[PDB]
Order: sequence, then structure tokens, then C-alpha cells
Amino acid sequence: GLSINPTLINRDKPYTKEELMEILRLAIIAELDAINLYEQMARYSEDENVRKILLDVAREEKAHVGEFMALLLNLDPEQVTELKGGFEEVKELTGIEA
Amino acid sequence: GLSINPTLINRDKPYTKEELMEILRLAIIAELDAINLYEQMARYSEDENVRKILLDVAREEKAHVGEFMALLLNLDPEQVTELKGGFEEVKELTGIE
Amino acid sequence: GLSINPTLINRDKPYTKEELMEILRLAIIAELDAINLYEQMARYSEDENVRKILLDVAREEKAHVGEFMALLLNLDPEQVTELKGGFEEVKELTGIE
Amino acid sequence: GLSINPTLINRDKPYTKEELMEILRLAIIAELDAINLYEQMARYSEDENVRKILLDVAREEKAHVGEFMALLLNLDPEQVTELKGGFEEVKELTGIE
Amino acid sequence: GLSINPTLINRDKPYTKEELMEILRLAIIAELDAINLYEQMARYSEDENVRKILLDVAREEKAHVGEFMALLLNLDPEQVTELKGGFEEVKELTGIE
Amino acid sequence: GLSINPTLINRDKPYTKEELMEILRLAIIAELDAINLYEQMARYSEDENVRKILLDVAREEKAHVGEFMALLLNLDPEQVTELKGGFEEVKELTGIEA
Amino acid sequence: GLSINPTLINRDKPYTKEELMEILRLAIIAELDAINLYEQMARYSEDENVRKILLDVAREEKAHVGEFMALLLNLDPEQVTELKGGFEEVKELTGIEA
Amino acid sequence: GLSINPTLINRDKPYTKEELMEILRLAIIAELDAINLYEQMARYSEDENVRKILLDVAREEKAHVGEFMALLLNLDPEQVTELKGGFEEVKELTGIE
Amino acid sequence: GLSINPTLINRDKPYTKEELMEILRLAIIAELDAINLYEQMARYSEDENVRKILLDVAREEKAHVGEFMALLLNLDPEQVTELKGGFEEVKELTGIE
Amino acid sequence: GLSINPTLINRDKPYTKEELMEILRLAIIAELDAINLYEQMARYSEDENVRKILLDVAREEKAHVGEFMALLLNLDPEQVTELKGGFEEVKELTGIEA
Ligand SMILES: [Fe+3]
Ligand SMILES: [Fe+3]
Ligand SMILES: [Fe+3]
Ligand SMILES: [Fe+3]
Ligand SMILES: [Fe+3]
Ligand SMILES: [Fe+3]
Ligand SMILES: [Fe+3]
Ligand SMILES: [Fe+3]
Ligand SMILES: [Fe+3]
Ligand SMILES: [Fe+3]
Repeated sequence: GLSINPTLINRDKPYTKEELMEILRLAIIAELDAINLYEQMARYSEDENVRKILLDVAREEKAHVGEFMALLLNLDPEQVTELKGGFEEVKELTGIEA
Repeated sequence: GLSINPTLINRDKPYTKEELMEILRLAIIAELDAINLYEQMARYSEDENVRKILLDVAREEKAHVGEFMALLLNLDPEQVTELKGGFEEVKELTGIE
Repeated sequence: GLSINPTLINRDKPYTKEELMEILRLAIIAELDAINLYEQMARYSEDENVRKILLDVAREEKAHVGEFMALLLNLDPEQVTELKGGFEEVKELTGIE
Repeated sequence: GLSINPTLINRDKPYTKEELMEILRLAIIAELDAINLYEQMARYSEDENVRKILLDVAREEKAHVGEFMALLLNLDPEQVTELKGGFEEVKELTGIE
Repeated sequence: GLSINPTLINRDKPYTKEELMEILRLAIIAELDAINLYEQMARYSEDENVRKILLDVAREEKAHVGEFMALLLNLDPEQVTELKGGFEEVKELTGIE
Repeated sequence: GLSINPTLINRDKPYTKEELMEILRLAIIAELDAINLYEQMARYSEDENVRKILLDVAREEKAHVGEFMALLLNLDPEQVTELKGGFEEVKELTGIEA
Repeated sequence: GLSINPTLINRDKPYTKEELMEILRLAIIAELDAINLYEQMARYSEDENVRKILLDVAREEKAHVGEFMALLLNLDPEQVTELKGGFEEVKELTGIEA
Repeated sequence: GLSINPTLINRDKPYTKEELMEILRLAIIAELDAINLYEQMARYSEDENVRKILLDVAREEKAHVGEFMALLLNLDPEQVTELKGGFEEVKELTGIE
Repeated sequence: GLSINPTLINRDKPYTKEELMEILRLAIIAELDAINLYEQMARYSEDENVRKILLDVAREEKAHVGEFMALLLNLDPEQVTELKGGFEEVKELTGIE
Repeated sequence: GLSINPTLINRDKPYTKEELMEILRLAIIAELDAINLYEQMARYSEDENVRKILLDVAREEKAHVGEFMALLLNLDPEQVTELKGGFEEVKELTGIEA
């Protein structure tokens, strides 16, 4: 997993502003990995009760992506600009728009 | 991470009833790992806005543990009995209930 | 494995209250992995004696899940609340109880 | 790394629409990891020229996040809704908008 | 962990006799790793209740070592002979018995 | 592998009593892994010379299991008791006597 | 991934001259891994819009290889010589040159 | 390591042209990792004989980077263009050439 | 570890001559790793009995290196030539023989 | 890979004599892994130019094994004796002499 075994944790000082941006990106990584995991599980579950819960949990992890992204964009103005630039590049090359 | 790179996925058959139990346990593993991760992040985040969201997300992951646990207990009657036995064992050794 | 090579262990101070909650979740992770491992081994073991022991050991690991979860719930009141909430959500969405 | 050693690639059929969503999330994972890597490197680089390139490359990886995100949102309408809902949740709990 | 993600399990045929010996050794590996994990956790746990349960679970994993060992020795006569030889080698070199 | 890259080793003090037990369990893990590796290799080697040596090396690793086990049992009296208890549990459930 | 979880970052000194070389090589590793990942994804994407973006991002990662290579060559004169020597060896053995 | 355990190799088809590019990039990855490894070892080796060999081997691994690079550039014309573009970008941003 | 979980072993055909060379190199890797592990353990073991067995086992693993090396050299004549060439290069650069 | 991310390197003291033996064994491990990697790549490369370079590089890694082995044997006298003992054991069991 991504969490650290407490036996190995010997950090005492709080995150710097830049490390705070990094743990937000890592939190998004964790959520995206969880979404992929549950979507994959749902694909092979012919038990409709298990599939329904897997898909509903995955939906809630997608909201977690939004929460961590809102914090990241607030702390990373460069990401705001480049996110818009990335959207524009996709539009120009493919026509896909929000 | 725990999810598989789709390039490597070649399975076609659906999960067996035994495999359904195993992915539910793996789903609980994933949630418990996420809780530890966000609780650790919150511990070192002095930005109170970031800490607040980390702890609120962690709270929602704890509910996900319950959802998967509920499905597992419904499909694993042995886990229901042994969960009770484990609770009783802790009570007899420590008094915690 | 999940245990640390002692060559790398240099921590000398005890777990904080929050770290105590994290090692209990990690202990549950270890037990859930062991259950999956032994249930998988039993599936492919045509030796009935080996299968019988694998399933009996797995049963005892399921009790270990209960023991660690009893401690976790005692130290994590939020997990108690969210566990019930998770059970209720599955009930509302699937009827499973 | 995240890429597969071609020696292990036996897949011959194209990604399903569900797998397409998954590789887009994995691409975002790869970009976010690269940003963290280069931002961390720049922190410890006293060589001003190396730092400047590290930060400029990281900036360009942030645009890649946007490109993959645009594709993901176009194929994952649920993510569009939950992204909005996630933004609103942060705004309510912290005022960040 | 050591258990396989069911998404990746495509084996259908049962373990051979030689593979049965290998999974028993792997089961012993899993138990020994769990013992080390729980013994390490107990070392840093000031909560006497958590320490008591950690040590009692670890004790039960030591019994699992015996169960898997008994099956392995029953299926691996070479291991029986070499176990004795290993005990004797330690005797001649250290006096430990 | 299981060994540590010396670049990362910064420990100076010797193993405690419990750490000595843990490295003995880790040594057994390494031996059992090596046995499985060489038995697997021998299974697919139709070169009789390679197979013969793989099986002979594997036999000697099984003796290493005994050596590390002897030290572990001498330092871990709880393991002595539970090992006997484990054998009896197998006997009660299957009749096997190893 | 290759980035470190900030929870484990306890380094305070800046990189030495030799370490600067090593992180530039690691940056090239990260870029080459990303190129392989996106090229592999593009191979199995039947969605032409997705494939188009994957290939364009991969192209931009190839430019990042050049950026990190330029810095590395400026700091590693031995790499300059051996790069030329490596090019020459391929010439003599295969005739490939450019 | 990066090499595959032959027990797991079941591929029969030769590499495609795309896969050939990918294994060349992976070969470069292996060489760059070896260079970092030996450079790190040499830094902490007080034995001047060991240091001398480590640096001489690392020098030869740097030539291997050139060999694999030459093949890659010959098969990946896009990499030729972007390599020059990357050089130019560094010149514009830092003055390095 | 280096051994494969039998659940994942789907191979049915024997090793090719090239694969035999590769598993011999992998066997040497396993032995060298074991030597480093036990040599490291012996370093921090003030229990003289434990140290004495660790060093004696490590000695026996060093003989295993020779056994696998003899087979490798017998199947890899190129390695014989390059081994001697490597010895001569060290002699030329350091005088060690 | 086997190299350490410099962000995690905090050792400020040279290798002991025992650690020097360990990094030489680790260097041999790295070379043997590279040989296996390049031998495997050459197996699937029907491009004869790429195959030729893969095999020639692999040949040079085999010389690196010899260089590191020479240093190890010079610093590890037990390995010299046990290497001879291993060769003799193989000759006894198979008749192979190397
Ligand atoms: Fe989540
Ligand atoms: Fe969750
Ligand atoms: Fe257990
Ligand atoms: Fe990118
Ligand atoms: Fe157990
Ligand atoms: Fe051994
Ligand atoms: Fe890039
Ligand atoms: Fe090389
Ligand atoms: Fe050995
Ligand atoms: Fe080399």
C-alpha cells in the first residue's frame, strides 16, 4: 500500500508548503488507484449486490478526487493555468470539450 | 497500487463465489490503507484546510470499510462466527468490549 | 512481507495514540491477506489433509480479524459510527443486512 | 516504473471502453508522480540551471494532467458530476473555491 | 501481500505434489512474517491492552507454523532428515540443543 | 532481495533479544524461499546436470532451515510449545504424525 | 512510483555535484518509462482521440529526455566522450549512424 | 531486478517495431540505473582499488547508453527531433549548450 | 522473495538452453543475496552462538555460488572468456590478481 | 532499480571492509540481472542490428562480472576456498570440470 508502517515513521516536523502540494497529488493517486481497483472488481462480479456497492463506492472515490483537486488547485496556481492549457490542447487536437 | 494495469488483464471469466469473498477482503485492505495514509498526512499537515478535508475523507473511507464488511459477512458465515469469537477473546484477556 | 528487517529498525520511541490505530489497521490488513492466501491455496490443494488444515488456519485468522477490530473500534469511535453507517448504506441499496 | 516489460506483454485485443478510462487514470497517476519527483529534485538542487529545467518540466507535466483529465471527464460522466460535487464539498467545509 | 489479486488468477489445474510442498513452505513464510510484524508492533505499543493481544495473536501464529511444518515434514521426507542434520550441526558448533 | 543495500545501512547498536528472534525467522524465510526457487528450477530443467545440482543445493538449504530453527527454538520457548501444539492440532484433525 | 512519500523525506542538505548527476539520470529514467507507458497505451487504444493525445504527450516526454540529457552532458564530460564512443561502436558493428 | 524469471516467460512472438523501441528505452533505463549504482558505491568506497574499478565500469556503462541510444534514435525519428528541441529549450532557459 | 507463488505458475514446457543459463545466473543472485543477508545479520548479533551459525551458513552459501558458477561456465563459454578478460583488466588497473 | 534515489541518501561515512564485500556482491547481482535482461531482449529481437548490439553489450557485462569477482575474491578469502569446493562438488556429482 501507500501508507507507511509506523515502525518506520520518525518524522517530527510538519509538511512544508511544497510537501503539502505533494501529499495532495499523492492523495489523488491513491483515489485514482482505488477507482481502478473497484471498477475492475465490478467488471468480474456477477453478484449484482457486490457490483452495485463496488460501483457506488467508486463513485464516492471520484468525489474524493474532486476534493483533493480543489485543495491542490488552490495551493498550486501553476496547475490552474496548465490545467486550462491542457484542456485547450485537447480541444484543438480532437474537438473534445467540457 | 493494488489495481492492475489493463495491459496485463487477460481474465474473461467472472469471479467465483470464493473469489468474490477474496476481492471484498482486498477492498477492505485498500480502504484500511487509505485511512492510514490520510490519517498520516493529516498528522503532518498544519494547513487546517488540508487537514480538515483529509480527516473528512478518512471518515468516509471508514464507512466504505463497513460497506465491504457488510457484504463479506453476508457471504462468509464463518467470518460472522469468528468475528464474535475474536470479540469475546479480547474481552476475556483485556475486558475491552 | 509486511514486517521490517531489524537492520532497518532505528525507532526508539513508542507509538502515539494515532499510530496505535494505524498498526491495528495494518494488523487487520495482514490477517485479511493471510485469509486470501490460505483460501487460494485450499482451492488448488487436492490433498484433503492439506486443504483441511489450510481452511482451519484460515478460520483462526478470521478470529484474529475480530480481535484486532475490537481493539480498533475501542480506540476509534469514528470507525464505530461509520461502520454502522456503512452497514445501513448496504441495506438501503441492496437489502443485505 | 509503470510501463510493462514487453517480454511480459501478451495482450492482442484493444482496450474496452472501461479499460480506456482506467489507463487514463493511470496516465494521470504517472504524471502526478513525475510532478512530485521533479518538484522534490528541484528542492535540493543548488544548481540554478538544473532547478529551472526541473520546474519547467514539472510545469509541462501539469499540462499533461489537464490533457488526460479532459479525456477522462469526456469518457467518465460520473467523474464530471463527482468532481463538481467534490469542489462544492471543499467550498462548504473550508470556503476554498 | 502474498495473496494474489483474483483478477490475475487464471490457473485452473490443481497443485502437483511438488507444488503442494512449495505452498506449505510459503504458508510458513507468511506465518513467520506475521510473527515478526506483531512482535515489532508489541515492542512500540505502550497500550498494555493492544500489546497483550498482539503477543497472544503472535503466539497463535507460532502454532500455525507447527501445523504447516507438520504437513510439510509428512510430505517432504528429505526435510525430516535434513532438519535432524541441521540440529546436529548446531550442536557440534555451539553446544545448543 | 532480502539483504540491505549498504548505502542505506545506518544502524550501529546490536540486535536486542527480540530482534535476534526476528532475524532468525527472517533467515528461515530466506531459506524456504531458496528451496522453493531451486525446486521450481529443477522441475523445468531437462538438463540432468543442472537438475542434479539444484536438487542437491536445495537439500543443503533444508539443513540450513534446521540450523536456524535450532537457534530460534532455543531463544523462543513459546515457539517450542506452540510447535508441539501445532503438531497435535494436525494429528487431531487428520491423524498425521510428523 | 519514483517520487518519495513526503512522510519519509528527512533530508536537509542540498544535492552534491555527484548527486545532481544521479538525479538527472533518474529524471531520464522517469521520462523513458513514461514514453514506454504511453506508447503501450496508444497501441491498444481504439479510441483515435485518446490515441492522438497519448502520442502527443509521448512526443513531449521525448523532448524532456533531451532537456535532462543536455544538463547531464554539461555536468558529465565523461558521458560526452562515452556517448560518442558508444555511437562509434554501433557504427562499426552494424553500420547504423546518425 | 528488471530481467524476468524464466519460470514466468510464456511469450513466443518476436518484438514488434514498437516493442523494439520500448526495450531499447528499457535497456537505457538499466544502464542509467547501473551508472547511479556504481557511482554511489564508488563515493563510499575508501578502498582505492575498488573505487578505481567501479568508476571504470561505470564509464563503460556510459558507453552502453550511447550504443542503445544510437539504435533508438535510428528507429525513433521523433526522438531525434525532440532531442534537439530539448537541447534548444535548455539553451533558451539556462544558456547551457 | 525470488520464488514464484505456484498459483501463478502456468508453464508446462522445459527451459530452453538460453533459459537454463538465465536461471543459473538467477540462482547465483539468490546465493549472493543470502550471503549479504547473513553477513549483515552476523554483524549486529552479539549472541556469539547466533553469529557462529550465520557465518557458517554463509560459508556454505559461498560454496553454492561455486556450484552454480561451474554449471554456468560449462553452459556459457562466453562467460569463461570474459571472466578471464575481467580478471586481466583488474590486474592491469590495480595489480590485484 | 538497484540504485538509491539521492533524496533518500543520508549516509556520510565510508563502507567498512564487510560492507565493501557486500557492495561487490550487489554489483555482481546487478551485472547478472543485466545479462539476463539483454539475453532475453535479444531472444525476441528479429532486428539483427539490435540483436547484435544486445549480445555485444551482454558480452561486456560478463567481463564486468569478472572484474567485480576478482575484487571480491581478493577481499573474501573464504569465497576463494568455497568457490574451489563448489567446483569440486560439481565435478564429483556430474563430471563437469570448470
Ligand atoms: Fe477515497
Ligand atoms: Fe474508500
Ligand atoms: Fe493471524
Ligand atoms: Fe508528462
Ligand atoms: Fe497464522
Ligand atoms: Fe541456505
Ligand atoms: Fe516528461
Ligand atoms: Fe551496461
Ligand atoms: Fe545456498
Ligand atoms: Fe556492467
